[PDB]
Amino acid sequence: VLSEGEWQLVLHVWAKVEADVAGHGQDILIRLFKSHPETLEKFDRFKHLKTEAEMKASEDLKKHGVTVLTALGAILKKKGHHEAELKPLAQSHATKHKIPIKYLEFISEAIIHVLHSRHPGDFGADAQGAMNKALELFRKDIAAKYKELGYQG
Ligand code: HEM
Repeated sequence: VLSEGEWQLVLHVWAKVEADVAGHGQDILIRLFKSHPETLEKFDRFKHLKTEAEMKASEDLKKHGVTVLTALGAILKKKGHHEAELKPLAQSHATKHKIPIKYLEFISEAIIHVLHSRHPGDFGADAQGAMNKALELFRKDIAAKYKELGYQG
């Protein structure tokens, strides 16, 4: 469990992320797709994108980046009390989208990388540690739901 001090570090940088959700969403999805190409295959709507330039020019990709970050922000602001927000997500990602937990680990790495490049002053080692812990909590909770449903993997 994250301490009150750790949540403060997480939410402080997230407030900055909310200043430009669309730009952040783009950077994160593009990093995910370039670093782990297999993740792009899960998206019928993005499968046609072959270069970073094409990804950067896609308004649909930008719009969906807002979708991911808005859902994640709703979860982070619950400070661990995210049962109602996480349930629907785990259900859809395990049974409909078929996203293995490993991919959630990949997107967490992308999020951390982007926050570091855009918010150095508010994302030192202490904040990086807190953010990693918050993302691991998210993954641990999703993992349990996956196991219940028979998708642990
Ligand atoms: C922090 C991580 C994530 C969050 C908060 C998140 C959130 C969402 C949300 C809110 C939707 C909308 C409704 C729904 O279908 O449940 C969605 C759809 C989807 N997500 Fe994610 N997601 C995450 C990670 C991922 C990852 C890592 C992948 C794939 C590697 C993925 C693949 C999908 C797909 C395939 C859809 C549907 C796309 C479509 O409608 O065409 N998600 N996600």
